[PDB]
Amino acid sequence: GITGTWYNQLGSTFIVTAGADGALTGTYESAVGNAESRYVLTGRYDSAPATDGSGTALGWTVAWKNNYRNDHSATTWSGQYVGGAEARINTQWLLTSGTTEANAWKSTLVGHDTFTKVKP
Amino acid sequence: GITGTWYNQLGSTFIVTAGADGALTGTYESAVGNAESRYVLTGRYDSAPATDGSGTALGWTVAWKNNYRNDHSATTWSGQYVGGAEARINTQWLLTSGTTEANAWKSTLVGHDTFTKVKP
Amino acid sequence: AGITGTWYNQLGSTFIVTAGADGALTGTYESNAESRYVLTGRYDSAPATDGSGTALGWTVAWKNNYRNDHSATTWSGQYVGGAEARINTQWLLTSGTTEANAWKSTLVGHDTFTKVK
Amino acid sequence: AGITGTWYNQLGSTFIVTAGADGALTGTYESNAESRYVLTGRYDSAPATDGSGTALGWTVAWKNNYRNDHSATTWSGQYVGGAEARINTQWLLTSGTTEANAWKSTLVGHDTFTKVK
Ligand SMILES: O=C(CCCC[C@@H]1SC[C@@H]2NC(=O)N[C@@H]21)NNc1c(-c2ccc(S(=O)(=O)N3CCOCC3)cc2)cccc1-c1ccc(S(=O)(=O)N2CCOCC2)cc1
Ligand SMILES: O=C(CCCC[C@@H]1SC[C@@H]2NC(=O)N[C@@H]21)NNc1c(-c2ccc(S(=O)(=O)N3CCOCC3)cc2)cccc1-c1ccc(S(=O)(=O)N2CCOCC2)cc1
Ligand SMILES: [Ca+2]
Ligand SMILES: [Ca+2]
Repeated sequence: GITGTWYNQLGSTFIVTAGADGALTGTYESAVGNAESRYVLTGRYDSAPATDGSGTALGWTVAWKNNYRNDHSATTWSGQYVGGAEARINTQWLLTSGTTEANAWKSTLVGHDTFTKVKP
Repeated sequence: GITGTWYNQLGSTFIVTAGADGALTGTYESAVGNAESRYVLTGRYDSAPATDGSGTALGWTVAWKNNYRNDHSATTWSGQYVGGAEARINTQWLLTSGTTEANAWKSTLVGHDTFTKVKP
Repeated sequence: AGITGTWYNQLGSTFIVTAGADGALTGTYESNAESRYVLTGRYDSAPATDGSGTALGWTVAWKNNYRNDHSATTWSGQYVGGAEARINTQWLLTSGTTEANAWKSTLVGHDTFTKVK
Repeated sequence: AGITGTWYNQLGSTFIVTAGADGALTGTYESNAESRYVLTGRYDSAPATDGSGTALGWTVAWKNNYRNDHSATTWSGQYVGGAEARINTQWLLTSGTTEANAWKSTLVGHDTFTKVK
């Protein structure tokens, strides 16, 4: 149920393939751009989740460098997939920027994204 | 400077290859076990970091399933590599477990790991 | 301003707070008497006038006269005024643990509070 | 118990706190007078007696008589007693933002506090 296209509340889109081995691969597009806003993503998911109605744990990373831009940053999303008629991926994320040592204390933003199969 | 073996304060070891394209691949071993405690990891890093003395942003994911165990969970680490004589990868992480909807509010642990090239 | 009163999150919890002129937040958090806990925090009592939210934070230690969970939650966020006022937060819930278990001491999450249930 | 007093973190900040019998934390955070801010929080005033830490949290809004950063930090953690006493924390720093910038409103980090600099 994970493979395909997902949309969050900020207008971002990612397109992921969930491999039988637990790999996540695909692309993440930040809301504003087209090709210039598309970045590689890779991650992992639980390919044998519980059958007790629990979600499926997963995570992925995007480094914000592509052939157009480099924001010297990387975001990781950690969350779970919840299936059904209104499938969701509920996540929390950490965005770390490369900083000097003096600024390391303010290197990392935290937030939360909810992804759905249809645009908000 | 990222490729190789790193150790954190909990006794965990990971071994990563940083690809020229920005890929991170390797294995993460939780402290206690041998093969039963080794898990696939994948991630991304900034393959063209700033040259102003800033760290190199990166992130990776481990899903805690292998051929021996499955904890129905996944951890993402977000941080930066800092080079030099005492190289470090400074991270913050999110560990999400698959949960029922009723328990989703307590699905995600947060913490921090510092990795060095030598065992603590 | 706009913060004093009763707030409700998505989980069905009730946050009753007084925002003092001095930047203090005081009140109670109900997550029945058994479920009511003291809260105290701080807010920016002179926020920007450029349309930005009002930064704030508070803590609940999960001990009252009835129960003790040996844990505490802190919420960090901002108040956003207007017709559909909100307090948008992220929180950290730390449990007392042994040193061996300290790596898994802290949960993270997010709550949105509104003025209506 | 063991919490009242002065604490120092790895960044050179100074945390001066009184832990009240009722579970209250009050004091000041210096991150000079210009750099001193009010703090208030809560702690578990009847912690477990099994070797677990004592859960606590506090907030500083970064406004004082000299400066206002339109932001607030909450620390969530636990006190660990003994010869080498510590308060181990993780924190959230939320800045007031526009709604457009709210996705990047909140920094996360960690501080360790000790009784000696
Ligand atoms: O794409 C990014 C990073 C996006 C982080 C998104 C975070 S991950 C967690 C959260 N979830 C999301 O879906 N989005 C956010 N930055 N790009 C921006 C740039 C930019 C432009 C050029 C360059 S450069 O060519 O390398 N250049 C810079 C220095 O001068 C010369 C070299 C680098 C960066 C400029 C402005 C804004 C962005 C940006 C910021 C936020 C988002 S967004 O997706 O968060 N956003 C969508 C629109 O509504 C607001 C939120 C997207 C792009
Ligand atoms: O390996 C894991 C998950 C590790 C999460 C580590 C987190 S990531 C963030 C932080 N950084 C680290 O390096 N470590 C921690 N769990 N395994 C444990 C199990 C276990 C055993 C069997 C199975 S099963 O076969 O699937 N089985 C379960 C149900 O019954 C039938 C099926 C599943 C899980 C049991 C006990 C403990 C662990 C565990 C927990 C913590 C760590 S640790 O690395 O955090 N740790 C090292 C030792 O000192 C304490 C900390 C390692 C393993
Ligand atoms: Ca930026
Ligand atoms: Ca467990």
